[PDB]
Amino acid sequence: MSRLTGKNALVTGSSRGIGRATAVRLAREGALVAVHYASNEAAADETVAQIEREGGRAFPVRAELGVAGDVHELFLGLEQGLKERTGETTLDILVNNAAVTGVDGILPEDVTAEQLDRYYAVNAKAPFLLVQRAVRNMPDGGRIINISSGLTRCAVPEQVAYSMTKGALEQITLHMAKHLAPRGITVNSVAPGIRVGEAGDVADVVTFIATDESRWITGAFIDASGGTLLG
Amino acid sequence: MSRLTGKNALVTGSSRGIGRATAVRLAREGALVAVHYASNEAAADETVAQIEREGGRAFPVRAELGVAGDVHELFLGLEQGLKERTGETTLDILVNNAAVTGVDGILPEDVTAEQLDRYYAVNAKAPFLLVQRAVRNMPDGGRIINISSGLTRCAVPEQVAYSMTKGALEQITLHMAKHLAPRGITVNSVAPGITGAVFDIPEIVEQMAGEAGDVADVVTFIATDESRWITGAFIDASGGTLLG
Repeated sequence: MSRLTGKNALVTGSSRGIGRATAVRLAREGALVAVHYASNEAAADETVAQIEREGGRAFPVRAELGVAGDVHELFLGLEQGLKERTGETTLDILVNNAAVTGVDGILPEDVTAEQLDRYYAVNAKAPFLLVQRAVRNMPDGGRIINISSGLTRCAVPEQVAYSMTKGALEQITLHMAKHLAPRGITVNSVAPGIRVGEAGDVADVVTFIATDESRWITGAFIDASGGTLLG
Repeated sequence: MSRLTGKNALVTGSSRGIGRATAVRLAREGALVAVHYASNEAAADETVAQIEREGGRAFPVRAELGVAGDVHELFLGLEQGLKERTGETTLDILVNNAAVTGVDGILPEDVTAEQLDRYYAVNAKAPFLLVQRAVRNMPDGGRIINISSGLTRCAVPEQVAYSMTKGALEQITLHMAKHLAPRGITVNSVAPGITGAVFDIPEIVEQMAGEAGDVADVVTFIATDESRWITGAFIDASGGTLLG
């Protein structure tokens, strides 16, 4: 119940869905959580208010992703918030959760170069550059958790553009796990699915991976699909 | 933490190594643990004595695995012990950890029918039949955890006979996950790591008789409620050794 006391976590895209449920659960474990958002401040403030009502600690951090200066702006807000609350800029846990999505999907014949650019800029390139920046603040024993998708393993034509970016995200997991092993920083992919579930079901898996007891899991693909990947 | 208060667990082959470490960690979470052994009673009793010193509850259960009658003998001892302590025969958690291992490499040209039979009898057939019997006692929220091996993903010719049985074990995970999902029972593989000659962690444990506690901490997580959205999965607990 209090496995992350004194750790600092950044959850990208934590104003809603899996990001919100993950911020909530890390904060219940004692983590100070930076609740990153692009522009919905009301939803970010809802996440922070939920955390504070449950007795935890969190603050909102604003940064549009996939645009010039995004990593710099996010880390300026993050470092200022961490320094005010902890006296340090230490980042123990990074969750790459933020993503451009299209729930109604795009037929492959209608995908534009500009859509391919936007999906890539947020869902693959930003996470790579956030990892690169994060490890400058991350001590030995740190955690990087990449939220992927069961779509990397289950063909859905109308989600080809999103799935491409998650294929690229998973390569960050494989290659950076090997790179960061000597520092004892783990890198893992958690794959949600595409019985009624909630965002909390996946967030409980992310929370476990953020703890000390996951130390022997790195470079892994963690199927949190509720068995939807089974066939 | 007390995530497993009032739960009953069986860990096969818990007299040493990953099995002992898993029995210890389930008991620390509040589970009543059946500490199964084939013949090393002294080591099984030391698993149980460690659990009791740490304030938890456990009892030894004897059954040679991979012979006719093995499941029936194990379940007679399990149900008697559970009923004595709790009034019930409910089994919440099964860890299929017991295995015959390639402690020595066997060159593929030297593998015998008898070796193939012994590896399969213990490492694939017994777990299948233990799962079949266990689910008769297992409620909604149950957990079945198959201890596999990174050798199912890393070519080591001298371990081909052992690795075949782990390949079959992983198919129990896939097909039984889908079968038992309507009862809210999850089935998962946890794969310990490997280290001229390449061995897995269970093999290194046997040679010295990838630390057993690090793998057992993963198994313990899978045994808890917070793993409910993971089923049919391969959980890499190789300490990064599957990265190469």
